[PDB]
Amino acid sequence: DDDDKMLAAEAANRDHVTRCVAQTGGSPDLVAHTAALRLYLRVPHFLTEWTTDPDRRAAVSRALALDIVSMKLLDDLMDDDTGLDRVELACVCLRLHLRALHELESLARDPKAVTDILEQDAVHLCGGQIRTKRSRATNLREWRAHASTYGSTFLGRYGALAAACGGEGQPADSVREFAEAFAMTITMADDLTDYDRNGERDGNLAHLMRTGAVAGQDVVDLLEELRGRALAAVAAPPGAPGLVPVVHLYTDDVLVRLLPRHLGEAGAGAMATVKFKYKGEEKEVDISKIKKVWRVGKMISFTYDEGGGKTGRGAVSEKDAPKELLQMLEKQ
Amino acid sequence: VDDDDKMLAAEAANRDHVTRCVAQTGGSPDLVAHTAALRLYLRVPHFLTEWTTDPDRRAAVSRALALDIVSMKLLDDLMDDDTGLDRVELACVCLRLHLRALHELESLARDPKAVTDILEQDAVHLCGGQIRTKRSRATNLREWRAHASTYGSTFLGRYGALAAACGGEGQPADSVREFAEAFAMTITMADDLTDYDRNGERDGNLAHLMRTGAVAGQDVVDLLEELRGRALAAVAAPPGAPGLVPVVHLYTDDVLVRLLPRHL
Repeated sequence: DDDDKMLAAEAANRDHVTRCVAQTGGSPDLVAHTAALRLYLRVPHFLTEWTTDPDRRAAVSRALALDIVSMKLLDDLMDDDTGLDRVELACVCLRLHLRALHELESLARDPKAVTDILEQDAVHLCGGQIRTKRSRATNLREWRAHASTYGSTFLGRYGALAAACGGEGQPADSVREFAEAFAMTITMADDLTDYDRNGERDGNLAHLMRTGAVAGQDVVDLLEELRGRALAAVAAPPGAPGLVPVVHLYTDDVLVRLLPRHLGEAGAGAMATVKFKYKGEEKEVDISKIKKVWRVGKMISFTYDEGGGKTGRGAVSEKDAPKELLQMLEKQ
Repeated sequence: VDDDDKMLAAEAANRDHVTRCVAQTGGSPDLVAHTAALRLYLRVPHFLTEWTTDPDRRAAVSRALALDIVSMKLLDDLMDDDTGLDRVELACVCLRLHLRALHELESLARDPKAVTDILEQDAVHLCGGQIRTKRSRATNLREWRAHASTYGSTFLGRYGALAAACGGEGQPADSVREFAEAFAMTITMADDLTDYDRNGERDGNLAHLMRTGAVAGQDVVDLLEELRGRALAAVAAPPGAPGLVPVVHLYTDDVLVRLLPRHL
């Protein structure tokens, strides 16, 4: 029923943002633009998951949504590619942000916590975005460094804010650790969706992958590093167990749906192989060379291609049977 | 060391505080320069802080205000998009100054919350105002003054209020604000009558309306006289900021003597 809480928070956040944008004078486009920011509107629910009081939780949640959207509008404004009225964007951006400050400050654990947090790393954030758009990334290392400011740092501030405004029992460092790890997962997903949906090439991860400058298996490890970082943060006491399915959901979506659109025939890059002894020999074969395979007890018997018509043959214990060879069993 | 010496040094200090900040966060040399050419916006916080007696607090409140006024001015440039400067730098430096200003103003305020109370209070009037201004352009003195009362008067009045809240001990908060709102309309008109030739501005532009007959010189003269009085009055509520009397006269007379003939 958390899926229901999650959808209801999203709708509350959404409504609170479109009213706000409407009353400030933003056109109906701009209003439809911000209600469309579904993940941005939903993330505040993830960040406030440690918040025991429901009333405080909804108030902090929508205040975060106001600021996150506002920042997204400022980014639209720097790119001049939405078509939207430059003016309405600048004004609606400012108006939402001021409401956010006012709302977050009314719930804070300290009168200076909000501004301290926004200031602490403002330079790393802003000069970071400038360097990101200036010098496009050309390898995983560069890419990850850029994404650590406009992705992780950007969301980590909100993380820190939800802890600052969410009353008692908020493990500050953890909420913030979750936000930074999760934001990078979400940032990769965005990058690999937008190669196509949007038209992005410079410094974009999908391109760097289609180009060779980045190896698939390295993207998989980053994603796995990010998933573990998020899982551990959510595990710190008192814990936000509810976030576990959320972390797996987004991580698995990148792995299973997005990556293949850019690697193709083999995500890993470690073409599976079967090792065995045949006719006194040592042998190893590529799962791609394997024709027929069947099971005899705990043995896996099979046929493969040695070159030309030449039909290869072998049998191994399933205990040494690569997971890939076993998939052809059930699939046969 | 007269009031002029105090003003010039306040201005130089606010400008340097602004450029260090723009530079440390990534601003390019063109952006840093742009930022320093904002003469009056860098000066104006000196006027707003005249009621503050402690000179250390006054210089601190003065530059914290400069950071935000410059910041808003950068967002303004980012919406018009006609300065030929990098939109990414404008948008990033814009946010950085604003965030630093909040942080500096809040650490100076009696009650930190008053900073966001003030900025939220009439955010809708200011922001919806700036949109309508550009949406529906002015055609007679009445409409022009209504628009200007938002991007000019409401815009500076918020800073008057912030300065009273950060200025501390005994400040007639309503009068500081009254002063800023009136003084703001006077300089907005000045700008409008200067920006016509320097920026190629027609629709809703007060100087354009003057040249086409939609607005009469005497009416403009009337408004300026009304604003001078409102400002002079505001600076005389107790305690008082007599220092601003010559300032109010300096900018009002400049509009009457140098700018109007350029149009009538």
